[PDB]
Amino acid sequence: KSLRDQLVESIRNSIARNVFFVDGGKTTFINSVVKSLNVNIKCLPTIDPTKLPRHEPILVTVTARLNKMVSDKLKGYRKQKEQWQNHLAQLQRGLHLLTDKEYKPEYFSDALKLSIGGQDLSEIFEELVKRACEILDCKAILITFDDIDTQFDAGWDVLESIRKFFNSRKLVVVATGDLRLYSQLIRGKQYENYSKTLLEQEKESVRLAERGYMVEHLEQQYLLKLFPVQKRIQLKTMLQLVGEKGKAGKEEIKVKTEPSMQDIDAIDVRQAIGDAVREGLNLREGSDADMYVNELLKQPVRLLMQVLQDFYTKKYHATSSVPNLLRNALYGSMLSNIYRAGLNYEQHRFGMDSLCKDIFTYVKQDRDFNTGFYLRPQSESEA
Amino acid sequence: KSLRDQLVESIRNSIARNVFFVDGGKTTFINSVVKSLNVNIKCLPTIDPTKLPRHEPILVTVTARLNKMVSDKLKGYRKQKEQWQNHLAQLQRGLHLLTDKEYKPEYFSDALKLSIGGQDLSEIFEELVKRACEILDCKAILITFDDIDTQFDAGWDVLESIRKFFNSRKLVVVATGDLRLYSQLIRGKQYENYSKTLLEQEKESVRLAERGYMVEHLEQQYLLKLFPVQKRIQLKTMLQLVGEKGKAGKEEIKVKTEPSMQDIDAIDVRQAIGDAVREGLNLREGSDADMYVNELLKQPVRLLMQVLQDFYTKKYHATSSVPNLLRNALYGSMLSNIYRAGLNYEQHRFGMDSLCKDIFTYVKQDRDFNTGFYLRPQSESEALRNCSIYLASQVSENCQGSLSKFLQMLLVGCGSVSIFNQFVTELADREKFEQLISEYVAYMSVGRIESASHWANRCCAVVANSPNDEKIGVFLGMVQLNRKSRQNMPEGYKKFNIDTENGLAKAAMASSLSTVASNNLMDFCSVFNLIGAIADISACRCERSAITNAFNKVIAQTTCIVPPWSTEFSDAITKVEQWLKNVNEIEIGIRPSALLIGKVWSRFYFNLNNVADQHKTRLYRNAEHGRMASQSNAAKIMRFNVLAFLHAVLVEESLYHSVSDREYIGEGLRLNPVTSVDEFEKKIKIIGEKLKADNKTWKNTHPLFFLLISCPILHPFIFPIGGINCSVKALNKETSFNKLIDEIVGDKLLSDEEWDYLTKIFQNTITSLNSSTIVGASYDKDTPAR
Amino acid sequence: LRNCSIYLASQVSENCQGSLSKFLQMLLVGCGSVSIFNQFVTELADREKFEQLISEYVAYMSVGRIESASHWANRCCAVVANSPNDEKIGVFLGMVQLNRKSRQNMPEGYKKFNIDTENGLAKAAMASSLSTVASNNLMDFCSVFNLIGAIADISACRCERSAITNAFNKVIAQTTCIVPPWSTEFSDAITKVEQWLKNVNEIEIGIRPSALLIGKVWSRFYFNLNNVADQHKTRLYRNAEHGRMASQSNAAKIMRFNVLAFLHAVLVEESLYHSVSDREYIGEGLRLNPVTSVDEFEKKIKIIGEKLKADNKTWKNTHPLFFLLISCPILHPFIFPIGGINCSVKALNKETSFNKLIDEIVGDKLLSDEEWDYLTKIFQNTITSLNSSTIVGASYDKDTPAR
Repeated sequence: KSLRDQLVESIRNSIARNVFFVDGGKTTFINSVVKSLNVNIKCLPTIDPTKLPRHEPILVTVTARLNKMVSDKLKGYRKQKEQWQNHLAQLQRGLHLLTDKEYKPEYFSDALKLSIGGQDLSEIFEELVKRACEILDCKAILITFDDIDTQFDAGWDVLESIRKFFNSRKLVVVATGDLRLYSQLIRGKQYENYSKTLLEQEKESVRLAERGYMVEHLEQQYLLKLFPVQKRIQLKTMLQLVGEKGKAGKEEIKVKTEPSMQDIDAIDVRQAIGDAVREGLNLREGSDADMYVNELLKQPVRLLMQVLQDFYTKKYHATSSVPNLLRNALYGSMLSNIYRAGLNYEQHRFGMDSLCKDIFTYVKQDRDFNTGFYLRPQSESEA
Repeated sequence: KSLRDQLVESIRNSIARNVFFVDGGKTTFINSVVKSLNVNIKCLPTIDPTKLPRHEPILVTVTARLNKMVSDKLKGYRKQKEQWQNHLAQLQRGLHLLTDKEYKPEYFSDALKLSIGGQDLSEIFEELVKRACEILDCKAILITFDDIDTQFDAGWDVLESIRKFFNSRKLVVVATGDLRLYSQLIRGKQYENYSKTLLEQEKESVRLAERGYMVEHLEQQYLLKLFPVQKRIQLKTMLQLVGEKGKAGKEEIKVKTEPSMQDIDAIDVRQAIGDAVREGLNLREGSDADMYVNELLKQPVRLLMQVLQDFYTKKYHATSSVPNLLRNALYGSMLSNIYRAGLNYEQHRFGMDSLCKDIFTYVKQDRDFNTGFYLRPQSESEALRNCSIYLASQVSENCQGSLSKFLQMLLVGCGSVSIFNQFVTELADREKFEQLISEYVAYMSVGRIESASHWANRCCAVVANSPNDEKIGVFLGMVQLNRKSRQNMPEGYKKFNIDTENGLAKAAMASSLSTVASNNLMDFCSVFNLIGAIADISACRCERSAITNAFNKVIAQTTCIVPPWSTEFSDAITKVEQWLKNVNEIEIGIRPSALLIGKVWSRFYFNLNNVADQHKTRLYRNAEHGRMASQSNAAKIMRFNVLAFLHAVLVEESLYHSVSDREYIGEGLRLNPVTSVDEFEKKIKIIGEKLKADNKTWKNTHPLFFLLISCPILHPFIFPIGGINCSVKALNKETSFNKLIDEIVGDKLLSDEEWDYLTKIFQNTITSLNSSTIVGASYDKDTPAR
Repeated sequence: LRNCSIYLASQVSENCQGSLSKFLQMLLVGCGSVSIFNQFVTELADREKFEQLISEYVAYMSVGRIESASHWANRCCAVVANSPNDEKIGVFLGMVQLNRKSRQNMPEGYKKFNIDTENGLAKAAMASSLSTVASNNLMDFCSVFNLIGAIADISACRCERSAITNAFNKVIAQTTCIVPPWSTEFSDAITKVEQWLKNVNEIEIGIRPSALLIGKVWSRFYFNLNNVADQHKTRLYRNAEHGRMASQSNAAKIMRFNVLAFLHAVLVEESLYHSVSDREYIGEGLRLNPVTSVDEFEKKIKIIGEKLKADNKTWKNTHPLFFLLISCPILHPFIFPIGGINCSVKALNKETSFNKLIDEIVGDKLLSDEEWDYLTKIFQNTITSLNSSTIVGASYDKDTPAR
């Protein structure tokens, strides 16, 4: 929340690249920022790439949303209009280029028809932004982009749209995601700019090496230019948002455990999770549980919310064992991890025999072999 | 600035290939030159292939731009226009040649319609530019081409246009980037000149050899013609524009840090970077900070500027820690560096746990294993050199104001590598090498550190798992005493019985104790184990009870396995807890730098090598009572081990702790007390006299050394039974040393009666280890006479 | 490669022009390191194995990323030590493994080497020559290679008197280095050294060292070291100390002759190749390496000096590199050691003329006449303990043959 506020101030005191990034839910924070923005800058409905069609330009997407916004602000209460239609028509005409798998020469006369020469869709875009600012009495336009977690390849489309078109002084953009993926994307198409035959021929370690160093150097230089460090938001985690062991608690949350919870019975967050772990673990209130739950809170907020909202939910239902309901939650929470582990998938083969081999396998992958049966959250692998 | 100036003169005095290249903001320089020309030549709008459609001819792009210029110069104020359109139409209809993926016969007649014969758009272009000059009233025109870093495959087409159209007299070309990439481009592009079948047929090494050799021959053959060297631009760097170490400074720049600086408060560039590095890293203004800042200036202007424009701005925001704010900037600045490094990306998983394994990992890609804990950018890897800086910043961030966290770092990050390279490198091939390091990490739980005593007790087994040459249980900083007290052996030498010790000394050596469970379950005694216990107990809290709990846990005999490749304490508790109440309040100013802790570990580890070499051949049947320097016992060995520890502490802290702006150790041959304490005592005397003269305390300066001598768990070891040199020349120095200890600590550690007893029930001192028999030591011969 | 070689030669010259310390650093690091890899390091080397070996080699000496000539000296001393066979005589290519543990019941007055028995400008030079390897048994070797690395380190730091003392400590102090993983009381010496600096920093401006001359110097001097080592593994007799006739040798003679071979190659190649001069004053003679004597080197000196005087040439104008090398205060002590000076009537007369020639070239008398007569029969600037310094491995069972 305060993260959203701070970032809002950062964006506002920016108009006096132009991309702010959100590290990581993230969607919730971004929407909160959007609403907070509603120093005159005009915002637009979010841009969720992963739920946008495969082949269209983020350029056309933004152009259409701008069309809607301007049409509304113009249909309310023209000379702005025809000129805007003019800009829009040139945009559409010199827009084939993006799709075009080949150059027909016929566009040679299109590029010759009468401040750098040509039909630069970027300059058309910049003049469109100028027109929008003038019409809307805004200092700039904010653009938004949702995470590409479900589809991380299209996001490079946003990257390219930025590099070609949002290098304008009237536009600021907000990207969000985990920069690991962005790194693959940069790399992901870095190596394709190589020739296949060359990679075919020089598969010697040395040559592989210099190619990798060049590619990753270039990637680092592109990522920095795209996302200045200051312009990206660090974002607090839930665990940093709650007391580490009681010596903290910056902006507590509080959660509701049973239906009534009239805002005064809301059973903590840390305390509720500690209760759940202790009781579903036959665990007692020692320091061991505290560490288990600290390494339980850092987990993705959606993961924790589902795991602790299916626990107390089924507990309320059962009230009209605690741990059995508890690992009922764990099946759905970490099942992907366990199934990746290759261990028991079927629920009806639980028994006592299967559990022995379950721990036996888990220790074979965490190595250990000395206290792995401790099952302590000690692995580097989050799986 | 002088760069592009000389550039402009060079272009102007060229009309009287015509390709010029700027090696590399590169675009900033090129565009600045662009405006510089605004010898009459017409400049052309900058051309970035990456800002251009994936399928376009630079020919068409240039043609359209030429169109705008000729037209508007002509819409200003006719015969030129229509003939120009004649040239334009000739271009256009001959243009398909560029695009067409096939040859259609219908164009043969088109080529059959009318100065060399044919439909060469090259010439078409040259008379085009001829007419353009005719109109524009310039002796020639410059074409510009932007860096292709974002998509370097585009520049290839510009290249063909180079060979194909820019082979004209009235043309000057300007290109930007890193010619290494262009080399990459052409090297591949030639490969498509080959028949694939050829390639999968003659794939024998010699054949590949001549094939490459020809390829590189052609590569250079091209690059010469495209980019004659006389026309290539050097592009001096910032380090080439800023004083290297003060004997330079050609036209210093000055950049802003806070909002105001009305053109006078601009704090240098070198000076500002030195500030950022030193105070964001606890680096002092020694000789390293400059080299680091130079290795910070060597990086591209954008990265350096952004990292030096973010740090100070967020300083301003926060002020309305320097080490943490500094690591913040480096985090993004080298994220891709780090990300490819596979290092901790989870900002929520930074801690001090991930830090130590981060140091270890870096010390595996950098190789080293000798001073990699120094973390200085010594590696060629331009990604590792800056990861080193970021990791140093993070270590300082973690250790800000934390005595026991500093202890934990020095132990885990530093000694883990020291023990590996000298003790775990005899096993490891490459894949087997990373495996071995993996199980090494697993045994130590490095990065996933449990406790300092845990790491020490693992290190004790590691140390035991190798040394030979008389098989003496007297290692770097440990003494392998006999537990099974059944060995026909002389005088009063015996096993170690902890029950014979009392108060704050029994627990002290029981904590320095190490009882590994290899199979023999040998009980080791190591300065490493005792240091781990001290680090464990030195930042628990101010509580009286949990202090007792940790007291027991550390003193409780804890048993560990070898790596798979081989009522009576309420007084000591009060004393230790008073030492903690001192430490937790005087440590808030500790600002150890990664280099500081690297030096401390290096010096103490090697002093341990010295004390391990020099003390093995000193074990005699009468070596007990340690009166001379030729008499050795487990007690004296461990006392000298702790002495090396504290001497390295004081020396490196006086030398390199960021809180200290000048040296009080003195300019001399810093040597170590190995069989005598003369070095340590003399250095202490000089440091104390310097502190008195400059009106400073051992708390203001040398607070870490102060607290380390102030540890109640260490005091019994300083003057143990059998380890105090009773020679008169030795006695006076040891007496002065005891006086210095009492003065610095502010308290008299040992009573006069205790001191005289030793120098001829004793709590606060070791009384059993002198007669404690060390396994392996023959104790056959006696000390030589004379 | 035909062009890479020329580029490298151009770079080396461009770097080393007018810079004596830079000449030394390059001459050593780029050339002698390669030779060492060849003769001693090639004994392990598959092609991937060889590349791993070369990578480990370069990582060890920080070749390309050298910290200091003294640092590479400490590393290369251990590198050299990690091999020698054939009676395991502690006198290597250009260095000698000193016995650091003086518990060895050996004859006459032979003992360990104590730096405490030595004082001032000789104590410090010998301590810097000391090579304290961190191998395992902690064998403190001594190399003329170690010393020359020290000279390279200290030759072009700056003119500051105090930084002279700092570097003096850093170099002469015990230097520790592990084996590669494949096996006050100096206030006068400091003044002399800084005066030598105040001369060198100003007479070194004309040196134009070529890569060819650099390589040839190493080629002659390394083989001279080879021969000075081969000829003297079987002359360490119980009476071999005192170095009176040509048939008695000791560690002091070893050090003197290693330094002498260094400077002999220096003079020969300077007269032969240095671009500063258009002619060779060495002469059309059978240029030989003085191994068990100084006769060849002294004949060369006399001829070169006489022709310099005939041609109106000074040893600063010609042989400036060699001039400054001979002028080095630290090289002075090894020139006329105790027990390393051949006292034969004919040997004595050539040694005396050699002393006089060196003195005239330098422009100052290194040794007092009492020092000279004592050597021929508290002596600062002179090594006095290495004569009785027992060499690890030398049996010292036999003595000089009679007749």
